[PDB]
Amino acid sequence: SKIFFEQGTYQCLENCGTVALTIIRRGGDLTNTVFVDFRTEDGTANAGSDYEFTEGTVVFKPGETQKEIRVGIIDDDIFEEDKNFLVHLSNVKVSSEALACLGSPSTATVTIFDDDHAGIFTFEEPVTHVSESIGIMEVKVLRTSGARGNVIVPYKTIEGTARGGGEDFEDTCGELEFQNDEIVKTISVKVIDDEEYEKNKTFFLEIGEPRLVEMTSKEEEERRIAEMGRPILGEHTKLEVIIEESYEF
Ligand SMILES: [Ca+2]
Ligand SMILES: [Ca+2]
Ligand SMILES: [Ca+2]
Repeated sequence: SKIFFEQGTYQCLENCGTVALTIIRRGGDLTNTVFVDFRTEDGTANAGSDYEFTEGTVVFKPGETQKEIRVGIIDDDIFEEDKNFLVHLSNVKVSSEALACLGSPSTATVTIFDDDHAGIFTFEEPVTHVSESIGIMEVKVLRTSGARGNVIVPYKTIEGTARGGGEDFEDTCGELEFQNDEIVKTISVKVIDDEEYEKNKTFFLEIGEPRLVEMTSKEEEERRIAEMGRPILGEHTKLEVIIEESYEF
């Protein structure tokens, strides 16, 4: 009798390649032979660009309340904001081999989350404490908001009350190479033991501007939003390293 959409709202990723939506019959009749016509309407997302066209008929054989439809999701590499498109149910039968009914929701809203932000690069903490022991130390550099593309993130150590050159820490410079879909990377810095106490030895580890490696009204804002999917620095671009002393014994 009543036949409608499981979830009034769906969501997916642009690279999902496709998105499954489920339809149901509530009751008011048993079985069998009910089929529902579905089709996609455009929201802020358009067919042929953000997704694929999607119309067909769904057949209900006996003893079943669950059928799924699948809409193709078009993927490219151009950063976009979130966009939506609708899927409508219509023309219920009426086997004749009845009357209505629509049911609710007869339409679903699919949200396509984009996966082309080159990422925001940041340290996890503004300050870290480490003992003189432990020699080398691992420092994670994060890529958030997106993993798309090969990004190069430069870094270096800045001498504080703690001196480098082989006194307190061993100077380190270079650039981390973030592969596509890759998120985390560690920086190794050599902390050495002093025959000497001193106090609160502080030195810094900084990351520079990231950059990626080589190889109409709507279209304009579309290309402007695209320029916002480039690699940028995050909340913490500089790490202060405090060194704890002792414990002799
Ligand atoms: Ca898209
Ligand atoms: Ca994409
Ligand atoms: Ca895209």
